[PDB]
This record gives sequence, C-alpha cells and structure tokens, in this order.
Amino acid sequence: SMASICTSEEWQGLMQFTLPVRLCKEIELFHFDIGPFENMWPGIFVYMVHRSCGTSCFELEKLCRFIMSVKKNYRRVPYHNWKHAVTVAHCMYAILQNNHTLFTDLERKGLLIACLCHDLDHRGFSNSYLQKFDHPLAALYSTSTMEQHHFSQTVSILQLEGHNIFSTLSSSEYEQVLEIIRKAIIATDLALYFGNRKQLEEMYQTGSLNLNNQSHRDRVIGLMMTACDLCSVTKLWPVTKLTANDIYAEFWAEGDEMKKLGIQPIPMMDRDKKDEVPQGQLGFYNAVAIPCYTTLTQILPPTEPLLKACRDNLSQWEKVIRG
Ligand SMILES: COc1ccc(Cn2c(=O)n3ncnc3c3c4c(sc32)CN(C(=O)[C@@H]2CC2(F)F)CC4)cc1
Ligand SMILES: [Mg+2]
Ligand SMILES: [Zn+2]
Repeated sequence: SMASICTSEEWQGLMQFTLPVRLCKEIELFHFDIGPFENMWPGIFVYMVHRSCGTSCFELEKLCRFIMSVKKNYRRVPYHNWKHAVTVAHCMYAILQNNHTLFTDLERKGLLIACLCHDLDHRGFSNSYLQKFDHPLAALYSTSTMEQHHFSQTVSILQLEGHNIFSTLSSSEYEQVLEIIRKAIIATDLALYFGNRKQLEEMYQTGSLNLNNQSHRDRVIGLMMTACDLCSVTKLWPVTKLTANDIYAEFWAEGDEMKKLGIQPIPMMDRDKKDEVPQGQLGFYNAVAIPCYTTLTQILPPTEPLLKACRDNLSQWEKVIRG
C-alpha cells in the first residue's frame, strides 16, 4: 500500500488513555490550544469522538488503529503535520458540540474523521507548486491536487487490516459517509472557499438558505471545514503568533524551491521579504478569515467566539503594522 501502518504498541497504548479531568472543561472551548499536550493528541481525538458521537460509535480497536496510522501518515513538515490535523478536528468538535442537533450522527462522525484526515501525507507544497512543476500528483489529480490525494489516503488507511471504522454502517450509510468525507476534504482547498462563501452569503442574505437542501447543506459543511482549517487565527494571540511561524516556515521553504527552479516566488513565500508578512496577514484577515467567520456566525450563531477571536487577532496584526 501507499499508507504506512501503526504498530501494535502504538494503538494498544492509545486504548488505555484517559483524558485528565481538568482538560474536559477546557476542550469544549473554541479558543482551546492543543499545543502543550502533544502526548495526549490521539487520546484527545478519541475523547472528542466519544463526546460527540457516543462511546460505542466505533469499535475501539479499529478506532485506535485508525488514529495511530493516520498520525503516522502525516509527515514532519513545519505546518501541515499531525498537530494541524488534531487542531482542525478539535475546532470541528467545538463547532459541532455547539450546533449538535443541526447535524446528523453520520455527519458528526464523518466531519471529525475528515478533519483528522484532511491533510494526510501533505508534502509541504501548494497545489500551485505541484501543477507548476508538473509533480506526478498533479498529473493524477488535475484540480484540488493535494485534497484529492488526502481523501485517497483516507481510503487507503480505512482499507488497512482492522482499520475500517465505518464497516459496521449499513451499505448505504457507508457510502454516504465516504461522500460526506470526500466533499469535506475537497472543501479545504481554499481556492474553492471564495466562491463557496459568496454563494452562502447570498443565500443567507436573501433568506433562501435552507439547511435541509442538500446542496445548501454541502456548502455549509464546506464553510465549516474552512473555518476549522483556518482556526489558528481564532486562538489567543501568542498561540496565533507561534502558529504563524510554522505557516511561514512552510511557505518560505516552498519559495526556496521555486528559487532553485529559477522562478521568483511571491513575497509571502520569499523569506527575504519577511518584512511584508504583517501587511500580508492584514490582507488575509480582511479578505479571507474575517469574511469566513462572519458568514459562519450568520449561519451558525453559536460559532461567534471564533469570529470574536479572529477580530482580536486582526487588531493585534494592526498593532504590529503600527506599534
Ligand atoms: C502553509 O500552507 C498553508 C496553506 C493554507 C493555510 C490556510 N491559512 C491559514 O490558516 N492562515 N492562518 C493565518 N494566515 C493564514 C494563511 C495565509 C494564506 S493561507 C493561510 C495565504 N497567504 C500567504 O501568505 C500565502 C503564501 C501566499 F501568499 F500564497 C496569506 C496567509 C495555511 C498554510
Ligand atoms: Mg490542506
Ligand atoms: Zn489543513
């Protein structure tokens, strides 16, 4: 196969994890930072699945094997790594906990799994890089290159022995949840977000948005995926700052490769233009993050703490640009 497999040690150790009780109250908050609890991230995902979907939603042995093999199939890149996957999944947990009955049992188990899996086997390169330099992945996946690969890696991992946590769903539900996951992972291609958000904005603003319309439903799930994927801008400012360092470590490394290939990168991927990052952060908050959390909060009012935190980090960036 293409997917690596966890060891017996790794998935057996997971089964006996118990989350410290203090972290039970903290994990429910949107601003929660998994940062200082690395050893607990797999157990934190197990806990989140059990609160959202119930303690016997998956077979524990299959769930731990799945989680530890997902971990192993994230690479040690600066930003698109195992930490990012658990961070995105936790944001989804918080969204779902606060909007619990708006989503089906199938969607909640799908979206938590999709979030943990959404960057599987990321190489540290953008879709743009892969298609520009004719990476083999881009020959295989013409559009949303990495995201098609991530979903393909999710299916590979499910196909590993004893890994298929969804095999006890009905044949129909099995096929529905894999579709829920496929769309959710594809939706994390930020190139698709801008059109998705303008559509949602117009549906909401005209009163036509209807969560029981499946096409509207897919779009709302997609915006949730974006909101989760971007959620470093919803943490406390020192956490947001530290995560920015990882993001730009990965960007700059891409820009270093572009330079080697004789093609100057955009300033935000050029480490000799670090001075421009604060202004680029302001533009990203204004053009992307703020509209995303604003439209999400209009559709799902309980998600407002994300927008509040995002505005707060916008102001910090504005202070950087000033003093
Ligand atoms: C490293 O790979 C990625 C890809 C996507 C994300 C999603 N994302 C994100 O979560 N956060 N959080 C704070 N800021 C960003 C942010 C910004 C993006 S994407 C993005 C684009 N952008 C650039 O500077 C890029 C280089 C360029 F100009 F193309 C402005 C900032 C994160 C990391
Ligand atoms: Mg991605
Ligand atoms: Zn991501």
